[PDB]
Amino acid sequence: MENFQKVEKIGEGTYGVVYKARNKLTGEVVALKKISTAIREISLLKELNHPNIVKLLDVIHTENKLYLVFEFLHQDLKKFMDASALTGIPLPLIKSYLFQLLQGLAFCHSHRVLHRDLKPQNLLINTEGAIKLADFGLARAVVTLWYRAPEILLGCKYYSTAVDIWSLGCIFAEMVTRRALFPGDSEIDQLFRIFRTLGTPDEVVWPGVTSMPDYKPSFPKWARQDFSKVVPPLDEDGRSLLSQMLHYDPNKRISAKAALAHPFFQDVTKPVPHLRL
Repeated sequence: MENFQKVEKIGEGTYGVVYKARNKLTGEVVALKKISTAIREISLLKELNHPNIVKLLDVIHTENKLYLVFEFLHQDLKKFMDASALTGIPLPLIKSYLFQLLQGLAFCHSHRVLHRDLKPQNLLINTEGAIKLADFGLARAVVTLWYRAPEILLGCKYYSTAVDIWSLGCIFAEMVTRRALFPGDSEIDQLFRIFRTLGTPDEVVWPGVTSMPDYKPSFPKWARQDFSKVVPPLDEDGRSLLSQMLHYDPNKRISAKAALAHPFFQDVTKPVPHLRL
């Protein structure tokens, strides 16, 4: 856009290209995403400001096009995990990232705003130890299924803030194990990977599940596995929190606020990562 010089293509998300760009009236370096209800929704997001949410600087509807101007961060968690693959992210850094993302979510959720599409590529990091949620509230306004809550996969139309806790729990496990927890390549393959690990859900563990739109009585019935086998060598506190974040019933699943009081975070700190830019 006339005021912005494109520097580099950062990504080609579901919603449009994202470029690193430089503003000319200010010299600021930004991320520029090229995309009336959508405009009004998007405008609401300009006010949803928190230190763990990527700042939306400006929303330009010009030439009948939509550009979102975000603060720029230098690395995403996907690339940081790929870079830490041989050693693993240190637990204290895992714990700090998790706590910070929970603070982000607790904030958004308290305003009834859901992310809906959390994934390592949408979690951005800086040199100061911060992690932030990117593309927040845009879903309202190949796609990876790996982080999708089971209520979404079973066709619930009116899903809740719990869907974000599910996604962050999947990311948490991935930080710890250095492998995606549920790497499905179709909706049914995503659902069956979840069932193979957590057991096929039923009315005992999830009241009303059998009435969900895409629920089928013919689903194979797998027994649950042990978290000690899912995320070794995470400690008992981490495994307890993880289990609560991956409850099938969205109403039993831990909230962001309650997760912040979990004993896992008794000793949380804010380390600085080793970042090569």
